[PDB]
Amino acid sequence: MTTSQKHRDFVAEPMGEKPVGSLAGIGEVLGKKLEERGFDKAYVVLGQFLVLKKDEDLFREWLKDTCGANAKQSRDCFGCLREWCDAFL
Amino acid sequence: MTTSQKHRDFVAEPMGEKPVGSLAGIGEVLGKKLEERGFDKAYVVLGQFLVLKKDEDLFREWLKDTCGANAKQSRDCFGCLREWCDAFL
Repeated sequence: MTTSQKHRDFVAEPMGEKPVGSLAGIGEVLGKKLEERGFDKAYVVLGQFLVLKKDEDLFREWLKDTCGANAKQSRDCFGCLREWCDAFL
Repeated sequence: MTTSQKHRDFVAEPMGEKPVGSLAGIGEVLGKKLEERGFDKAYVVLGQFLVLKKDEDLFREWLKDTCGANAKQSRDCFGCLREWCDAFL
């Protein structure tokens, strides 16, 4: 899963108030759509993952249906948000 | 804010998969209503707080409108969930 250094950097130190586009799998174009949806910060998006009880099918359908992310980009957000939770939750 | 030892214990160690009724301010009766609302775990409720951008007025209206918590019990959840985030987020 050739994730960018952001995936390891994200699960290597707190998220603080970093921008949504900072989450692995979310690019600048996708971060803009979530931002227009009321998610101007990554911690708001991690909240959605927690609300879905880590349901991978509900999360991927939610992200894809919410912005159009591909099956591939959603996998990076699932493991990226989920691994952060494993070290942090 | 005479919060029970649960408030300090909650922000003193990870939350893990502890039951919703474990959050400070949420009693067994209130934990049952959130549970019927799809929040069988505390980490699902913390997610709601993250989705509301810590908006105290939206959070208190949501918890009160969702279960009927009093202005008093919602204050314990706000500072309790918010302080956990300060140490864990």
